[PDB]
Amino acid sequence: RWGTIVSRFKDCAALATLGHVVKITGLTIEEVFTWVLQTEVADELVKMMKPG
RNA sequence: UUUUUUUUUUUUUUUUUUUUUUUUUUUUUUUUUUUUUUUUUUUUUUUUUUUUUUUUUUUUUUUUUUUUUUUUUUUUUUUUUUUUUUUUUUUUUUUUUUU
Repeated sequence: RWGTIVSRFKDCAALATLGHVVKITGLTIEEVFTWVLQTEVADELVKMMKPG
């Protein structure tokens, strides 16, 4: 698995960004989504939260 | 084009640890890096006290003149051929951006 780890979650850095900002603040995920105050960021989050 | 911790094998997280220990203390004594004795200006022969003086003197003044380290005369941008006056310009362009 040395060398092959860079294949996992390739070109998917925004999910890791969301996880890091959830863990580094101590807030729940709903509060992290609540504290967003821009329409562009909210639209990207909505497009990133496709259910299936 | 695609990407976007010059992050990541999994584990881990004191550049901690045999055990025992803790004045880079200690033989016992001792405790002026004091002392023969007796002395105590790194004073003194007696004289003496301007590292003063022959006398005379006293601008490290002076021949007499003189007194811009001025001057042929003419002059007075260390200006000028005329023309000119971004040490601008082919056209097109205008992140020393980009699969």
